Amino acid sequence: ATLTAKNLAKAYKGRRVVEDVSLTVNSGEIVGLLGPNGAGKTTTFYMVVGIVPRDAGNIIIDDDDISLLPLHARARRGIGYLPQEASIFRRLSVYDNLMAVLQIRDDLSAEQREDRANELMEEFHIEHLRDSMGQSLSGGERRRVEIARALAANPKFILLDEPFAGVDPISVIDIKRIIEHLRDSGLGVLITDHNVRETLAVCERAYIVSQGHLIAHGTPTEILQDEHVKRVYL
Ligand SMILES: Nc1ncnc2c1ncn2[C@@H]1O[C@H](COP(=O)(O)OP(=O)(O)O)[C@@H](O)[C@H]1O
Ligand SMILES: [Mg+2]
Repeated sequence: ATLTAKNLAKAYKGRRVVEDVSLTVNSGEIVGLLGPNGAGKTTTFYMVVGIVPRDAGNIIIDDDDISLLPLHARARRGIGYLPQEASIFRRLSVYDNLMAVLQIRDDLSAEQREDRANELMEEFHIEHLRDSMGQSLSGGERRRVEIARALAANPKFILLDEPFAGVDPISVIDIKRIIEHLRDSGLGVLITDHNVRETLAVCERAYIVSQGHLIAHGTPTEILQDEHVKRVYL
């Protein structure tokens, strides 16, 4: 499957924070959208997911333009999303967090939803935290639960908005491996970060954004040697 954004634009009070942004992510690859804080990464994700109105542009899955589809319909079509900010239910256990999201799985019986929660806990290395309250978890643990929550909806594409934010250096290793596993499983992964080198290493290719504009695309080695990229990190 293919998810494409074309000519996305968004302004706040006239300030153009995303301008003429186009990108593609296909099943089975990890694609980066990388650039400094404020570059427009989250805003771009918002327009793809359906969280904020776009000022311009199109969202396309395969042959179908889904620009007019509400958030819930785009999700059904395969768009999954991990917010940058905390999204876990802090008062609820890991298990209850997962079961809450799994209630949207009308294709599964109640027992099958329970089965899926157990599978997800094992896959994300959080099954030992089944009954732990979200509030009690470390940043890294919470992030694993949040990614599991995103996956519970069975998406084709997963937009990870800074999955390493608030995660200790140690926990980052496992999350990277989980993300690599997602790609291996056939998910299309679009991942944001301000730490270019760290996240680039796990990308097959990446777009670099600066002040609302795409300035470069390529493999990690191409990006690290691109003068247009160097030019904004002087
Ligand atoms: N609701 C809003 N009103 C005004 N400005 C906003 C709003 N949301 C985001 N912005 C601005 O848009 C710019 C891009 O934000 P964002 O897309 O979150 O950047 P990034 O995720 O790349 O750090 C930021 O400078 C931010 O101040
Ligand atoms: Mg952001």
